Amino acid sequence: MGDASRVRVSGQGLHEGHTFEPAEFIIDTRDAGYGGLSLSIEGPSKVDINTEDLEDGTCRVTYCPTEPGNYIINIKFADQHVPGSPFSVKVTGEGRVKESITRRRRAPSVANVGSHCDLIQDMTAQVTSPSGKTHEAEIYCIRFVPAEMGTHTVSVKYKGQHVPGSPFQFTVGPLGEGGAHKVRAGGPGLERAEAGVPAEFSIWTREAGAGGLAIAVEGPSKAEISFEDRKDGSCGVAYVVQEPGDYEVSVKFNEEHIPDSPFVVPVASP
Ligand SMILES: [Br-]
Repeated sequence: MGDASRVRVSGQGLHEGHTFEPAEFIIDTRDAGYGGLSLSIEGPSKVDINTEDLEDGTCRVTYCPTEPGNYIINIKFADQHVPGSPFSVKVTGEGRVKESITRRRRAPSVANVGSHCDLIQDMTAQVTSPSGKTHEAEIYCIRFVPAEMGTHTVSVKYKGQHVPGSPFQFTVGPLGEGGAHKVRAGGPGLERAEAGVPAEFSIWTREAGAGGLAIAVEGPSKAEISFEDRKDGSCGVAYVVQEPGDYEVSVKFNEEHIPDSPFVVPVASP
């Protein structure tokens, strides 16, 4: 003597929410006759819920999600799911844990001193200063003395072809920004992971001088992470995450997202 299909549910909170912001929907039971309402909201965490019997025999439901991601709202009437139920809700916001490692090189001065080496002998090496002046460099180990501050470009060629790692950049002085677009990344840790199993990827910033590279994993639990600078100038990153869920791995170079960052990374259980 009730009819679940006559139950109507509407409102933004049926499809969309935001972290620490109330999401709301109306349950209209007026045409459903006799029967009880049961309601649950399942997702990354349990969600506080409020209801208000409105004047017009309607019931306003208000919920507050504390963690982003994919939720579902179960609405049953007389132990039967109503039309549209369960409703998929996507909740945007900051993951609850953000785990980052951020690698920086600073070199705040220029000084006409070639007492160092910051950078099979038929090799041509050229350097282009920030002001665009290109000049040939002596030669492993390139001897060029920057006179200018800013991002330099450095190309090393054998037979007139670039070697491994060339062309690259060499920034001296105060960092500010820029260069994120030319940064590269790849590895399975950038599209999926398994809880408790290391997930790797590599980064090539092509920056031989000053720069800042921030790798972050944001999502429902803690991460263990490791980072290695490699001989070739690349970066290895590995992370182990504690719980299954939807995570975000972001690579920022001098404060800007590299081209596919942040990468959505579903993490499965063991
Ligand atoms: Br990799």
